[PDB]
Amino acid sequence: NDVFEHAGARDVIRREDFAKTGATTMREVLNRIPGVSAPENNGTGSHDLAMNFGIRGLNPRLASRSTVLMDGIPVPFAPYGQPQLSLAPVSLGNMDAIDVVRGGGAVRYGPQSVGGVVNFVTRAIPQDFGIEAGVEGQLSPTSSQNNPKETHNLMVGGTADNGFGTALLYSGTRGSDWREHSATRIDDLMLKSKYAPDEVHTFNSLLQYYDGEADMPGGLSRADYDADRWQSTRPYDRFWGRRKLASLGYQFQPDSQHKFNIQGFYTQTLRSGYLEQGKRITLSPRNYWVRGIEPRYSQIFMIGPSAHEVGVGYRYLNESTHEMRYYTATSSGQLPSGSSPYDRDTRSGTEAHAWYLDDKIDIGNWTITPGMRFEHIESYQNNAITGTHEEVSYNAPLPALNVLYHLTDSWNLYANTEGSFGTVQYSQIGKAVQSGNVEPEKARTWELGTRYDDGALTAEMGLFLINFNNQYDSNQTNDTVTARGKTRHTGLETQARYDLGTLTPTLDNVSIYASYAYVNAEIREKGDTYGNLVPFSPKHKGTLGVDYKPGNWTFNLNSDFQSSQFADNANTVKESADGSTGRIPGFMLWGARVAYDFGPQMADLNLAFGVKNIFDQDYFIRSYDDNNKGIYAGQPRTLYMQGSLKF
Ligand SMILES: CCCCCCCCCCCC[N+](C)(C)[O-]
Ligand SMILES: CCCCCCCCCCCC[N+](C)(C)[O-]
Ligand SMILES: CCCCCCCCCCCC[N+](C)(C)[O-]
Ligand SMILES: CCCCCCCCCCCC[N+](C)(C)[O-]
Ligand SMILES: CCCCCCCCCCCC[N+](C)(C)[O-]
Ligand SMILES: CCCCCCCCCCCC[N+](C)(C)[O-]
Ligand SMILES: CCCCCCCCCCCC[N+](C)(C)[O-]
Ligand SMILES: CCCCCCCCCCCC[N+](C)(C)[O-]
Ligand SMILES: CCCCCCCCCCCC[N+](C)(C)[O-]
Ligand SMILES: CCCCCCCCCCCC[N+](C)(C)[O-]
Ligand SMILES: CCCCCCCCCCCC[N+](C)(C)[O-]
Ligand SMILES: CCCCCCCCCCCC[N+](C)(C)[O-]
Ligand SMILES: CCCCCCCCCCCC[N+](C)(C)[O-]
Ligand SMILES: CCCCCCCCCCCC[N+](C)(C)[O-]
Ligand SMILES: CCCCCCCCCCCC[N+](C)(C)[O-]
Ligand SMILES: CCCCCCCCCCCC[N+](C)(C)[O-]
Ligand SMILES: [Fe+3]
Ligand SMILES: [Fe+3]
Repeated sequence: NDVFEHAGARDVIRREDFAKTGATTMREVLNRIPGVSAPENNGTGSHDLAMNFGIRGLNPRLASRSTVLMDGIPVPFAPYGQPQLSLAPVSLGNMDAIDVVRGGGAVRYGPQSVGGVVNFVTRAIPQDFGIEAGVEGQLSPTSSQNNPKETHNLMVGGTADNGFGTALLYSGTRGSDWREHSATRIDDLMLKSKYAPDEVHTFNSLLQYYDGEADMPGGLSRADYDADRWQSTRPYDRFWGRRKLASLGYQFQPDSQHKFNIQGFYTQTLRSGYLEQGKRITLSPRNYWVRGIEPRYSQIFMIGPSAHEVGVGYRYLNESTHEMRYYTATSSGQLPSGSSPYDRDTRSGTEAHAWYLDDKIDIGNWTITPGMRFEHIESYQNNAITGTHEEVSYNAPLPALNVLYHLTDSWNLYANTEGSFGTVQYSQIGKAVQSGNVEPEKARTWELGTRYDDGALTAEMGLFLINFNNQYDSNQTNDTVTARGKTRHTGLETQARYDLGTLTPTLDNVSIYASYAYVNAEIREKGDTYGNLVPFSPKHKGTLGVDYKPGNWTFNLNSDFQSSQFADNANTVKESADGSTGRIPGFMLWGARVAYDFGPQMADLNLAFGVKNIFDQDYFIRSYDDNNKGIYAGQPRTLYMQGSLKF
């Protein structure tokens, strides 16, 4: 119930709720959260290794405006210098839950906090041995792509009587989606451990080996799209990479009033691939190394008629990179490789020191949590070809305050203001932008909401306001930084679920639920785009649906819907011939599912068949600045089957 007690916008979706929609990816689960926009694979991330998602209208491309973690470990192969998840070493099949925090935690978590912190919770180590396995297969009947897409997960673990536990988590993907040239292969292997010799000392560890490769469909011009919206006109495009992670943690807790925690992690990441760029085809190998140590201490003490849970923490993180780009002439058939001309050879790095200190105070029905995070960051960029060495160092004080008032025994009110900031990225240390120089990005967020729950009606609603000093794009075609200027994000986020049986035995076990968010993301920067709408930001988005669980059966019906959106800061309504620019329409989709549980006992065998986009409703999205810009056919009627086994 921590979320119910959270002084800010927050939503956690637990594993038992993934399957409801036949969600096989992270994106498909995040999309169902109010205020979260996780678009279909497109642009640089036109495949399943990357992750595209943004909240409250923040650029959703490569989830670069959010602090995304896994069990507290930074997922980005470069948390400060390049937050972009062209490669996302995470998998839905290994998580117990997905915790999204849009407001209320920009103190303990940073740095790219402006767009909420998303924490993926890894499956727990079996209390006393256990096995679980699942698999889904999808087919796109109307698509020309006949290769199916199957994903699978495996969990083998247990805990010895000596307090030692270890779980083997394995998630894998294979197949192609509804687009031609999208064959994928992902293998997510993790070794998780925990050793609690007694009840004061406890150790944990995480070892991961992620390896993947996927063909990228790419966008289509309008002519091609109309001709055959399934095809791919980007034959050379392909992405791949592997991540090796190691994390060791320790916890000392002598009593219920004192807790000390320290964690150290290390990640080595490699992500590259081929890509048609202009008249050249390129191979871009990029390697990253991350090291960080993070001790933190909390103490609970009572001063009079109030309890004070003071929290203090530090974090040292060090990252280094190395990126190169080999090339050939697209004119030739030849695909680039080692021992070909290269035109980019850089090595960047960052060393960050982050300090945070907060104090949760419970006084009567209140719970005030003043907080403070401060970060001193120093990054560099050594260009081996030009020979230049550029360095930057800045500080980021980030005050914050969270108040929560318990209206009643099952209804809260909240308000908060956190500070967030996006570091200056490597890809922009140069600083080639019309507004003078590039970054850092400072932003202040204000929220106000209420959360309600009573075992029959669970609902929530909240308002938000975010001011950003600036925001920079990418434009991969000409290697330049697209400014935009100050932007403001204001809106409302809400959702609810209700047990209709509470109204009549006729609808016993029938539950309805809806989620909605109004988002107004505007560009306040004085100029030519002043007043325009931030790109890829639907003013209206949400879901609705009804679950019916009679006996061992489970019937699900659901809908997704959203309004139109723009593709460029210029807010061009008229589509271009290459289909990269223009207005993107809204749409409403419908999906359904039927599932049965043979003897919940026995072997917890679960079976299920369903459909996505039942009415084969047509729609699309555009990639504006990426090298494979163009129209991307949205997902058409898709059939799928699921299987679950628990021992
Ligand atoms: C790799 C998984 C193979 C699954 C075999 C099942 C075929 C997928 C078709 C799902 C059936 C959907 N439904 C409701 C329309 O019948
Ligand atoms: C317990 C089953 C878990 C399967 C472990 C799968 C191996 C992961 C290693 C990736 C190697 C991929 N490959 C084909 C490129 O060699
Ligand atoms: C290859 C052996 C790994 C040795 C690297 C040295 C680790 C020193 C880092 C301290 C880790 C502290 N702790 C408990 C937070 O994990
Ligand atoms: C007894 C309290 C001391 C524990 C405080 C935790 C250590 C954090 C201090 C690290 C100092 C880092 N550095 C290089 C930036 O000075
Ligand atoms: C127990 C807290 C551990 C904090 C240790 C603080 C690390 C600061 C080390 C600065 C030296 C960095 N380096 C790699 C460039 O040598
Ligand atoms: C031994 C710990 C005492 C060191 C003070 C660090 C607490 C973290 C507070 C962050 C605010 C830092 N400051 C000075 C820039 O305001
Ligand atoms: C039986 C005594 C209960 C104590 C009631 C004390 C109320 C103090 C009001 C706290 C208001 C805090 N603030 C800044 C958020 O408005
Ligand atoms: C209203 C309660 C005060 C909360 C303490 C947090 C500091 C808020 C000050 C940030 C103002 C930022 N700015 C430039 C946008 O005006
Ligand atoms: C039935 C008794 C009515 C009690 C109303 C008292 C609630 C005080 C309202 C201030 C709470 C503000 N907020 C958003 C920070 O929680
Ligand atoms: C009484 C504190 C409750 C928090 C509600 C305060 C919202 C004030 C929002 C105005 C922020 C304006 N701005 C641009 C200067 O940041
Ligand atoms: C069906 C239960 C009726 C309970 C009567 C209590 C009314 C509480 C008001 C609901 C709170 C709604 N919400 C989302 C706006 O916070
Ligand atoms: C003048 C611009 C004002 C914009 C009005 C947009 C707010 C629409 C939000 C309605 C929320 C409805 N509800 C109950 C479903 O949450
Ligand atoms: C007394 C038994 C009659 C039950 C009343 C059935 C109405 C519940 C609605 C069925 C849910 C259908 N589905 C697949 C769309 O979720
Ligand atoms: C006046 C407020 C605007 C309300 C529009 C609400 C969003 C409904 C979702 C858009 C679905 C559009 N359509 C026809 C393509 O399905
Ligand atoms: C249109 C697809 C329908 C397939 C539904 C798949 C669920 C497996 C069938 C469960 C039958 C259970 N049993 C024992 C009650 O007959
Ligand atoms: C090296 C790749 C081999 C991966 C095999 C992974 C095992 C997952 C199998 C899921 C079994 C699902 N179920 C219920 C249908 O039996
Ligand atoms: Fe890129
Ligand atoms: Fe790039």
